[PDB]
Amino acid sequence: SPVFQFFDWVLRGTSQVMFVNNPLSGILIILGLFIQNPWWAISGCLGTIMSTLTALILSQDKSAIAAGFHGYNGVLVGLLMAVFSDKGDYYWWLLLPVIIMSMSCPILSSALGTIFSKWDLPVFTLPFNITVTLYLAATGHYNLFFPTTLLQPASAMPNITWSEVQVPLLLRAIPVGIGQVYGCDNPWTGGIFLIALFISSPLICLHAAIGSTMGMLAALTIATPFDSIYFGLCGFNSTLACIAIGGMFYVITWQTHLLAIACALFAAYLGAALANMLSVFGLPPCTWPFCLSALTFLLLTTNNPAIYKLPLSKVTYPEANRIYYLSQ
Amino acid sequence: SPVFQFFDWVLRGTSQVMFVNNPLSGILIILGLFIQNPWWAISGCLGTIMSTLTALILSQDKSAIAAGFHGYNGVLVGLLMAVFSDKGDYYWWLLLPVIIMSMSCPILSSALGTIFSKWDLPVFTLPFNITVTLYLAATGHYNLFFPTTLLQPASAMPNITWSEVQVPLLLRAIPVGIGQVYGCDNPWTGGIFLIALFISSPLICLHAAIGSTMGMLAALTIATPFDSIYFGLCGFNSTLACIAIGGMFYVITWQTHLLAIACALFAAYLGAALANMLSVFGLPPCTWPFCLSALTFLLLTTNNPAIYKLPLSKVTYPEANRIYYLSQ
Amino acid sequence: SPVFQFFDWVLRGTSQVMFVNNPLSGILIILGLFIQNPWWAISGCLGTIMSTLTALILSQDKSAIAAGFHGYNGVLVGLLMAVFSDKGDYYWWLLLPVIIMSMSCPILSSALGTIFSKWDLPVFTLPFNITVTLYLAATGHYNLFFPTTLLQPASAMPNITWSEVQVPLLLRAIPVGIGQVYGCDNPWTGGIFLIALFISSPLICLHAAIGSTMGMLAALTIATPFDSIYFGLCGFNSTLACIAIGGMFYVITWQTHLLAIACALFAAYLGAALANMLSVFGLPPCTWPFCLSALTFLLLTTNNPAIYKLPLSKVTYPEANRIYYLSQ
Repeated sequence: SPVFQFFDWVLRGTSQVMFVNNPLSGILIILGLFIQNPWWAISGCLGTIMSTLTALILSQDKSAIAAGFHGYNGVLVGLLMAVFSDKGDYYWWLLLPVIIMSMSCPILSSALGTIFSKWDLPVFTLPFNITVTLYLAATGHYNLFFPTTLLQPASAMPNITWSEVQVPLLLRAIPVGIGQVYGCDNPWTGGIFLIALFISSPLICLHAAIGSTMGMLAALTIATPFDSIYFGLCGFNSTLACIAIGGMFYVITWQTHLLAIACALFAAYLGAALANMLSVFGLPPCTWPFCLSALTFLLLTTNNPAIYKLPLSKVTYPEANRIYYLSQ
Repeated sequence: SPVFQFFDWVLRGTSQVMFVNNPLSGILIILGLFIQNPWWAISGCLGTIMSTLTALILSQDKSAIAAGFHGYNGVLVGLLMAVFSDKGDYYWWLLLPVIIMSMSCPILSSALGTIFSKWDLPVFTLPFNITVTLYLAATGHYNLFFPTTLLQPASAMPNITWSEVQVPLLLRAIPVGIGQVYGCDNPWTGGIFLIALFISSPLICLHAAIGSTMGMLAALTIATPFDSIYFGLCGFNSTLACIAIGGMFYVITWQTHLLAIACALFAAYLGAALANMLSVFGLPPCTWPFCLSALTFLLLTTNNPAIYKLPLSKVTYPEANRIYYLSQ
Repeated sequence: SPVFQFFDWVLRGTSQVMFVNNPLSGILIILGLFIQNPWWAISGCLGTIMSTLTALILSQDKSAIAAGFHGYNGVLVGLLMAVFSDKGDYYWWLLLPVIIMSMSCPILSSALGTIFSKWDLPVFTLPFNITVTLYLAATGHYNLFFPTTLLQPASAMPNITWSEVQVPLLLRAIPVGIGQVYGCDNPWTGGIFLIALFISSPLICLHAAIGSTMGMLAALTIATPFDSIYFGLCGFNSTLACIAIGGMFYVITWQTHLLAIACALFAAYLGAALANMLSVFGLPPCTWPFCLSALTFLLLTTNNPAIYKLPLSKVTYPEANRIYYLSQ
């Protein structure tokens, strides 16, 4: 039936943000981001629905819509306009942009995939980055209709007291850093997202955990204030980068594992850089470090046979990737 | 004769900003932008002349110079350095940059057309965007020689009173929005530009009008202050985008018409975004939304046979485009 | 022996910033940038060593490592994090970023060279630009560990008194402008760099000198404060651009010489633009004008047989380039 098929597609899109396609994973992600905030859940689901509908009415590929490729850029757009909204919870007018902006996610996801299909790169999260970045710039904090939260560049040195670092909270920055991948800051939401990852592929779960760890460690190395680390804002780019490079696209080996750790570190440092830069505009580093770091590590060409990049046409969860590559 | 041929080329370049090649259209555009301000007219004509001369002395293609492709990026550069000049009218020293910057328009119009000819995209207005953006950044408002007008990021919520919206002025935002492509804010100038468009191809005129309408409507939807709408600053990117997508490059159908309306809306929202972003640097959104939106809609690939993208080698006014496509 | 071969590679990398491969040139550059500041010398040498080691352990091409292609992006990264460091000389902890950031130079130098090898363009200094730009954004002036110098956008008109211009200092802006490629402001360092260039190829030395001259002249034309000109900050992009376009990649003719002068002027104006832009973020224009201008002049396509672009696989010092081209 068309309705159940479409809802399967939107569930797969919800799960696809973290490289997993299973529908049960989508249900778990949706449940977690309902646990965090039901308003963000409604906005993100509306974004996914409208993005998939646009991909349908734009005659996009049906084998890519059915895999959630055209819906994972809508859930994030909805969620992150429900996050950066100063108007508070249940500002229903905000759903009107959530539709319109989501409708532009497929177009970008097509256009950039005509610039990137020549080098066989995925359009990781760039539709979301472009769309929500232009939304938050167009509206801004000083807007009558859809004001956004005020992000302001640092104007003084942080007062970091290293004797008060909460190591339990520092460890909990891992689940929340994975939770923050959807913009959710609730450790239960991060744990449910991690269960959703583990159900599909354990390698993705492990790489997300170590990506959060690398992000928090990088934030510690560059003297990031502890509140941002505890909140999980320093990890989600690293989690996604570690998932993407380590196993999903590169076949999983120890050399690819080290490359994924390096990509997580590069994505964390670039996340700090882009947070400090875009804070001048009042913008967040919404998955930009991920796109830049994952693309600069996928474009990497090495004479090492162990670092092998799979064709996008034959990419699946890392275990199936390695089985396919060993079968050749 | 070389002189009359060169003046025909500069007239075609003046007209080509709005996708029209006729020389009579160029004369009408020049007359309109003399009606607005003769100083801007002199600067823009100097820019066109110097850009075409540079394209001649750089051994550029003579079938593209003769079509005004190397002159439409000089008229805008001259006009928009005569617009963003705090020194006032008839500051003759300003002509010295107007030459130099214009001389860099062909080079970009070649260089970018080596990066874009692989995907068969036109270098829409990027020479102008890069050149005048680096000019206004290099000089800035605080410069002894060629100071520019002060564009400053918003620091408080607008005091918009919706009972005082002047619907006649809101409608007049369409002709002035069309005339603002060249920087002119005079409704008579916009009307003359619209006559110039209509003489060549009625579809371009209709798409420019509905592009201005979409720009003003988008500005209303995102609570843009009414002065900017009345001035026509919220439409010109939308007008150009609607001209480009709807008929000029995509063959004209109802699906392409809807896509052109969507591109106008996307260009308006991206224009607000880029105005809010570049205002930090003190820069205007000088045709950047057009380039980004038109390129992201031309790169769009759909399985719909009605949305057909013509090769650039066989692109002309939309009526001839459709006749050629139906003849196949 | 591996040790002497590796040190030869790092010397060639040190020299390769200015397009010269000789090891004696590398020794002279290192001596000059020890004369300027030994701390910057230590940081830059550490950057070169770590970048070459990373290129070795990433299975990069050994015919490119042996030519210093993977080391010239590390010397600059080390030098320019030792320059933009508010902590003062001999802050040994700064060596820890100098390693990590340098290790990311090869990856970019590979990734961008997969995007640019399709148009046969070199990755000029983009690894350095991206890496140090994200370092200086991530840390910034307000950082507890590795604070950077405060670059702040202009907030008032300069008080330039044209009767006090020191023409001897204005001329000395040429050697110091050449020496500022590596960050050194000492005229003796610039002279030693110029000797190092002249030993390898006189055309590179001449083009560097006239590039500094074009940079200082452009700075004079756009009313740049005299302190920046004397310091040599307005020339190094122009010197490098004149070296690259005039002889190194384009075969050396009078038309290519004029094109190199034009590229130096464009790089100087773009350097002012990018200094004014990136100063909002607190960032310097660290070789960005060079990459943008050299790439937009290499992508230039002309019907002039004298303006000929050599394949990167057969590029050497300009004299050998012309001999090869005449031999055909």
